[PDB]
Amino acid sequence: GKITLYEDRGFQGRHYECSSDHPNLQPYLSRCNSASVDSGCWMLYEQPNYSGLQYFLRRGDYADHQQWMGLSDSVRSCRLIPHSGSHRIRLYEREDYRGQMIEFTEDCSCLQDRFRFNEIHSLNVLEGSWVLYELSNYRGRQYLLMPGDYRRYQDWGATNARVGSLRRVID
Repeated sequence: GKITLYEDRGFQGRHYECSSDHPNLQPYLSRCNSASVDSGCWMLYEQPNYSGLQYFLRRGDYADHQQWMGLSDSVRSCRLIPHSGSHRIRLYEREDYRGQMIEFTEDCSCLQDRFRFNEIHSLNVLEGSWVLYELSNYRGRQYLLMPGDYRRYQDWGATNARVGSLRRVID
């Protein structure tokens, strides 16, 4: 994978090139207002060491931070998400994998149209990486999910159990 981050809009300003995870961009970029993804699925993080607001980027060109749904021009770490050959996620009504349960292998622009709950209280990522979104149509806060058990919403770094849409990390 390969991404180029720019301090300014329209691929202008001081830039830096990443080919792997960087936990600390601070010495290199003071801000980030545009990015070009040559290859790979990337998660950008507001704070260093893969914390704070998260943003999913794919192959493509982002001329301003609003095109990756960025609330600000703050990018201080970035993650190259591993390839997954396949994708499967179970979502549960209640914590500790209890209550109603639905299993997705494909993207969902509106969870409430298939699973009539505004909140997901646990989920099991059986295959591949996913991005959860707070709102429908891939909007609101983003949360990267690696294969794993997630017994409560805190386990995927959210401050609430609200979930409106989710998408496979695929290029």
